[PDB]
Amino acid sequence: VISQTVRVDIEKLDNLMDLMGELVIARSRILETLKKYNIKELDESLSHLSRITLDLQNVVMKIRMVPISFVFNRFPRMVRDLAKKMNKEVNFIMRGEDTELDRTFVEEIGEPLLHLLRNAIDHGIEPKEERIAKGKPPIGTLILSARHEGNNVVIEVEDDGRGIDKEKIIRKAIEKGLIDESKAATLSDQEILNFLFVPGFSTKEKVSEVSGRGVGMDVVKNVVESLNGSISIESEKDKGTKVTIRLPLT
Amino acid sequence: KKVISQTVRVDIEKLDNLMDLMGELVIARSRILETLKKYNIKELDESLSHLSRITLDLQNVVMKIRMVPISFVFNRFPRMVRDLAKKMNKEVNFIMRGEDTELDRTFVEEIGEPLLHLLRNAIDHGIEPKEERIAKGKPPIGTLILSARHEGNNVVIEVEDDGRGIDKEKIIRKAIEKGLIDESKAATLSDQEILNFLFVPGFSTKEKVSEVSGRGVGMDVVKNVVESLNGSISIESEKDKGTKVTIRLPLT
Ligand SMILES: Nc1ncnc2c1ncn2[C@@H]1O[C@H](COP(=O)(O)OP(=O)(O)CP(=O)(O)O)[C@@H](O)[C@H]1O
Ligand SMILES: Nc1ncnc2c1ncn2[C@@H]1O[C@H](COP(=O)(O)OP(=O)(O)O)[C@@H](O)[C@H]1O
Repeated sequence: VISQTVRVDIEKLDNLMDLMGELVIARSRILETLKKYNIKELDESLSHLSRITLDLQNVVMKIRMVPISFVFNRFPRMVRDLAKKMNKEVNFIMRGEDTELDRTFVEEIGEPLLHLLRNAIDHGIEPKEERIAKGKPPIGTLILSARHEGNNVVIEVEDDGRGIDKEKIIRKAIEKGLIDESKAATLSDQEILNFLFVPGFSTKEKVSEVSGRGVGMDVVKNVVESLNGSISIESEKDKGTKVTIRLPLT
Repeated sequence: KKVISQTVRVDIEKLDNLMDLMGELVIARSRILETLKKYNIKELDESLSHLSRITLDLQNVVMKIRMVPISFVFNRFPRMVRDLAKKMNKEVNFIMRGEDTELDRTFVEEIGEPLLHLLRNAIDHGIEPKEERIAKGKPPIGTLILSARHEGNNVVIEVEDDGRGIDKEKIIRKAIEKGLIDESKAATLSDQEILNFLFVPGFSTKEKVSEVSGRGVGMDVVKNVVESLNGSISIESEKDKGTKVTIRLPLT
């Protein structure tokens, strides 16, 4: 009878990934050197080596896999704290905590999600008294969801709050040389909302920028795109807002 | 700034797949050089040297992670002992030392039953009943000691009891009956040579040898398991002192 599986520490995985990278580099310089030769079974000897390195890396990536709980678990308290600090009442729900990602993806996607969450609590959800007056459920609900679907990983943040004012976006868009009135009426809903990812889409204020990349919504897309992922927004007045983030799953 | 997470853990099911692939990786290197012999191309060797450097460096730390302390088998022993000790009605004072000494995981589950066997031995044939024990002027309390430690590049596992010891003469005379040796040859035998008869496949038993199995319970298969890990096993037994079995396993 047997007792199972084993704990390691980062430094080893760190040391492992370093050599993995060096292995990739070395394999590439070999293929470049012998690229001039056209020998038949030399190709198969090289292709075999590549196949090994790939399958070797492919296993490493399966070790890299990590539950998104590492980040999600930090949230319910922060959402709780943010809610009362901003004088709001929110019912916060997490779904798909078990969904597993590459370790790199998880320790990147953390801050952008926290941002989107704060956005929902701050600008999204109306004060309780306003919700009751409009016929909406007294307490706003906030859903952070992560699912394995297709060959991608889909993370969604959804709220039933105010929603986003598209006209305010369009007017600001024209306010500083982006479009005019004519090419404004030709815009789909999503590409209107896509203005929010423009660097410093300004109703806010200038920022002096140190040590980082940026401050707000333009950074979310930046992080997502650094992971070769995708992002867009759905919203309409007095119904709610949903941000969808898709990440390539390997 | 980034966001912090924690430390991880993983299974061995694909951890052995690393070694398997990396063991298959060094093969892929040589196969290239060998196909570089047929057509004679030598200017690459600087790049193929790093591959050996990397694979080795890779091979080391890939296996350097799978070292786990020995308490993941040792801690299931003490009540696997006390229950069969009373099963044979004998008292055993079980003591484990060096439980925090570590070795490869793929070893510890294949070293498990052999260790259990040596323990089962020491209880049964090793430790004599208390009446016989107090009649032998020995302390009435039977003390069985399981031990593990670092020594050089090897891990030393020791199962030591204080029992009747092993009758070396019974071994010699049994060996003479089987025609392995005779009195002339037996007179020159060292204690190691004598005890090594216990590792002879059809020696220490009266029953199972010819057409029964390839798999049997005995000290013969215990040795095979040890050197299936490319290790070494040794026995030391003084008479009425006790029996001390030693297993040494490699590292790198
Ligand atoms: N869930 C949501 N519902 C309503 N409006 C939202 C929203 N998410 C963002 N917005 C709007 O988009 C504009 C910009 O968001 P951005 O993320 O760049 O701002 P911010 O960095 O100022 C967040 P904070 O309040 O956390 O400082 C907001 O100022 C708000 O008017
Ligand atoms: N710790 C020990 N003390 C005394 N005798 C032992 C010890 N271990 C093994 N022996 C002797 O070695 C013989 C072979 O044991 P083994 O090969 O394990 O199978 P079995 O225990 O079924 O005989 C036993 O008959 C026993 O007399």
